[PDB]
Amino acid sequence: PKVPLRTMTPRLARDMSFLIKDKGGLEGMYYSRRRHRILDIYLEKEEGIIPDWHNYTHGPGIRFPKCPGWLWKLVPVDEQNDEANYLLHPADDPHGETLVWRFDPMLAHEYVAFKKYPEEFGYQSGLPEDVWKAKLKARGIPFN
Repeated sequence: PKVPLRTMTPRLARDMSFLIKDKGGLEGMYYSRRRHRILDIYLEKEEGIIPDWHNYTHGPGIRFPKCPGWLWKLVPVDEQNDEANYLLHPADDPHGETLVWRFDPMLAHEYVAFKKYPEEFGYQSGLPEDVWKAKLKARGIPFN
C-alpha cells in the first residue's frame, strides 16, 4: 500500500464515483467478479481503501450499491458457435444475467439498496431478526 490504509466513507465513495465517471471508467463495461476484485485490490494499493465496501445487492435485476455514496450500479443487458465461444470463453452470476456498470448520480440522494432491500443488510437491516431472515430465505439468499 502506497498510502496508509483507511475505510471507505460515503464522501470518499462519492468523490471516487465522480472522478471515475470523468475519466470514462466503468460505464458500459461488462461486470465480472474478476474485474470487481481487480478494482478493489487496485484501490487498496493506490488509495489505501480497505476492500470491505464494494458490494451490490443480490438480484436478479439491477444490482444496487450497498455503500452510500457509491454512484455505480449493475444493470442487466440482453450460442451455437461453440468453438469460437470456447476460444473466447473456455471455462458466475447466480441469476445467469449479464451485467454492465452504469453511473447513476441519483444514488447519492436515495439509498436504494437499503430502502428497497433492507433484509440484505442482515443485522443492520433495521428489521427484527426473524423478519429479515425469513425474507432472505424466501428469495433464496443465504445468511449463513
